[PDB]
Amino acid sequence: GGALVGSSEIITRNYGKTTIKEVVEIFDNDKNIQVLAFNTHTDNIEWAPIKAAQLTRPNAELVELEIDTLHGVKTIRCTPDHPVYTKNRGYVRADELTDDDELVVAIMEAKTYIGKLKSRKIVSNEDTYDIQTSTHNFFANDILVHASEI
Ligand code: NA
Ligand code: NA
Ligand code: NA
Ligand code: NA
Ligand code: NA
Ligand code: NA
Repeated sequence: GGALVGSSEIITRNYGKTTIKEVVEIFDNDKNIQVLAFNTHTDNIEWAPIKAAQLTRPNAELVELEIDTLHGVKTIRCTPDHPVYTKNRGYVRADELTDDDELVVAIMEAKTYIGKLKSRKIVSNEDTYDIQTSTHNFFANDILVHASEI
């Protein structure tokens, strides 16, 4: 389903912060990569093994989200259908988030804090990437997003 531009930052356990484009290249040979993610049951950050990583959607349509966070404005470019986790109503398509939704932001490898939508706009198409993880989610540019497998 949803996918991310290649410059979106992933927090890996063994390669440090890494763009998702570079993760896809590394995962072609190294199948042991874990990424910072989130257990929605216990509400705890967890490391999640990657099970797949690819350029899924070439020249895909995109929005750019600006998210107000504890540390200032974070931006993410993702397909309009990419789901973003909210604490108030579960996963929400990027193009359906509102300023009432409560996003989950990793402010360090072991703490989270609420994020709030600042703005959303269409941007020009790009090749997009995604990964599959054991938690069906991961942090992208410190924002908790969904990782589909179908
Ligand atoms: Na995806
Ligand atoms: Na890296
Ligand atoms: Na290998
Ligand atoms: Na909730
Ligand atoms: Na919902
Ligand atoms: Na707008």
